[PDB]
Amino acid sequence: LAKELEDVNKWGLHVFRIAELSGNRPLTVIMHTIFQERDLLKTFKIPVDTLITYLMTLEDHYHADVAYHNNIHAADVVQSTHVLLSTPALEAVFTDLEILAAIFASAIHDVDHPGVSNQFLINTNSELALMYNDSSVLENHHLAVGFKLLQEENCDIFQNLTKKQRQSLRKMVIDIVLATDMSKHMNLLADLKTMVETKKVTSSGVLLLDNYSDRIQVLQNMVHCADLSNPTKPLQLYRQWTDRIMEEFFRQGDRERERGMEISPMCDKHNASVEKSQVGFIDYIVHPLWETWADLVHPDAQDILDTLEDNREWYQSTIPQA
Amino acid sequence: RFGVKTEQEDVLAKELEDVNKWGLHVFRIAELSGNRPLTVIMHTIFQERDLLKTFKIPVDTLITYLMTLEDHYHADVAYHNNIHAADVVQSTHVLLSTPALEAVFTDLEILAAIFASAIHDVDHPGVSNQFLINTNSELALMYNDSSVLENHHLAVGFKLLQEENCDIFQNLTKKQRQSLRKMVIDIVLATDMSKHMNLLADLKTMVETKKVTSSGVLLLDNYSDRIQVLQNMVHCADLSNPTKPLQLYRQWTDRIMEEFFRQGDRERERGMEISPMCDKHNASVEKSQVGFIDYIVHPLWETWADLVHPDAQDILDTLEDNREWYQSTIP
Ligand SMILES: COc1ccc(-c2ccn(CCC(=O)N3CCOCC3)n2)cc1OC1CCCC1
Ligand SMILES: COc1ccc(-c2ccn(CCC(=O)N3CCOCC3)n2)cc1OC1CCCC1
Ligand SMILES: [Mg+2]
Ligand SMILES: [Mg+2]
Ligand SMILES: [Mg+2]
Ligand SMILES: [Mg+2]
Ligand SMILES: [Mg+2]
Ligand SMILES: [Zn+2]
Ligand SMILES: [Zn+2]
Repeated sequence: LAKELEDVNKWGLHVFRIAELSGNRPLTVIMHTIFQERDLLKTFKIPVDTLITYLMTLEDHYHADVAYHNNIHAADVVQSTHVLLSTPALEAVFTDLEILAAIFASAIHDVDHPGVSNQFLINTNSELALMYNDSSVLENHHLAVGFKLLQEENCDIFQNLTKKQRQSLRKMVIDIVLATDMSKHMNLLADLKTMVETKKVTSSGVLLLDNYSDRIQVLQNMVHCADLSNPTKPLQLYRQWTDRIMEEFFRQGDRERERGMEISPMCDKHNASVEKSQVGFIDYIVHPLWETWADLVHPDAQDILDTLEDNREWYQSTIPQA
Repeated sequence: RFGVKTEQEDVLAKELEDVNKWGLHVFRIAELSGNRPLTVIMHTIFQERDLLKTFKIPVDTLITYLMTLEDHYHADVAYHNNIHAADVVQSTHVLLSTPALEAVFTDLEILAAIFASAIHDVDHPGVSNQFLINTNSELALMYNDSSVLENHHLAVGFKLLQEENCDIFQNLTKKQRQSLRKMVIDIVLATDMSKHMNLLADLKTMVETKKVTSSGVLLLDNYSDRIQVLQNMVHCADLSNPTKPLQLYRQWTDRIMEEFFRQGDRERERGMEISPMCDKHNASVEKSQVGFIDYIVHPLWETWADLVHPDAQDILDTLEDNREWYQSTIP
């Protein structure tokens, strides 16, 4: 396990092995490792036992019976964000508090996920959709639950931050997790594209982000990229993620069919095209986003983009075409 | 007769004759109805607009829902109570009938605006969003510091539909329920003052490019146009106190100050900074009302008056007279 954690600063860490080796505690192990690596416990005077207590409770609140949106996905997004934070184009740009916010946001961003979509929750008149007025239903809930867990016994990892730091961190984390709602994707992308075209860099080629709006925008898209990073990973990892999302989707589709509902796109196990669906996912969502991130940090993300394009060509390879 | 049983009734009927008028004496209605102004006024309006027949709402279902809704406005909150809800409902009802908007809205849009008005402050605790945020309340935790109370009012207002014999929308189609739900959410979220400046700016833009028939009736083109007018309409109703007959306005001022001072007392007790205009020891009630009109209420109503010109001219005139009252009573 210690050997596998040597790759914690590398894209494509084998998170599934981490999960197996840690007794299904990938989120706790990876968060702890990253907090030590970034010296965050010292910087913010976080008691190690408080950190571990919070992380284990947090991890407990990801559902074991949800195939994709579980603690392994959370650990993956945390670790991917951790790698992106260290991209050369962003060297010394973000404060320790901003870094803490991005990583914490990643860790909680899907907590207590039920394995069905916002639209399903809206369409089925769920209590969650009633609570949140059909608006970013799950993302609001992830935030509420993630913060609420800080209240459990010896779980307040932010106990030694100043009031101002707490308030700032809370705002940033909320802004980041709400940006993981796919209903915001096109607007986020449109604005990121415009940021890229007017971007400013130092002599060494480091990005200049002069206000909160530009800074939080980059953190939002960073964690969104991490959330949408599966197709950019080594193929053996990507195939496992594809298996899991389809299992989750098909279970939702089964519930829709039981309820006499129209079956959502890609949720029908009898009429599904896995390869077609991943190529569409890459072409219409993942590549447009990642090519824009790559533009922002050029050339830092070229290897990531190369893998994505290779994986796209792979998934397309068994689909007959004119 | 009037859906609550009162003593008297004939006197209540005389007051309800003004349900179509600005400056209905809603405090009188509240007293005459045994503190059921929201139930009585909503009942009257639904009957007047024939909404029970249109949407096949059983009258007993309507009264049951209204009574339940009214019960969830706090009796010990001086301003944000069932009288305020009744007032905003009745004010929206008048604004909907303004000549410039004749035949513009569907019955479902009318139902949405009235329903939104009725629930728009339900279960209000008598403290602000910012107070709830500053004190780390469960509500602010639930709603991530964003439109905290307004999200709550919606959730409660909708949830009460699920109580026994309370679903006034049971005979709407699936599509109608979905449309009404979206409109009601859009309207109540627009009552968040954090959205006021943007909302007014966009209303100004709409006024600059407004289209009218030769009889000065507004032409709205799409959902965006219609919901924008409905959002500003209910926001105007929410902010209509200073445009009312002075005796009504004077009572609303007394009540909001009572509520604000109570929040300031909670702040002082916890050693927090006391919020603007919430410090009973250092208040200028009259000066604050003039400020309120100059910076919030007049800019809004002047723009609404433009939109429906000349429908709201008298409302505007009353506002200016009332500003002068509070000006004239600054110590
Ligand atoms: C490996 O496969 C995927 C991995 C991740 C996603 C995916 C889509 C959107 N996100 C972002 C988070 C989100 O908001 N979601 C989660 C999915 O459901 C909708 C709300 N993530 C999709 C994947 O593929 C789907 C299965 C058929 C092709 C599409
Ligand atoms: C008659 O007096 C008032 C009547 C209504 C308001 C008022 C302000 C904003 N709204 C819109 C609803 C809202 O969002 N609120 C409610 C008040 O607290 C802020 C969140 N309503 C203010 C009044 O005066 C205050 C006392 C000092 C001057 C201001
Ligand atoms: Mg999510
Ligand atoms: Mg492309
Ligand atoms: Mg190289
Ligand atoms: Mg309100
Ligand atoms: Mg138009
Ligand atoms: Zn996710
Ligand atoms: Zn109100």
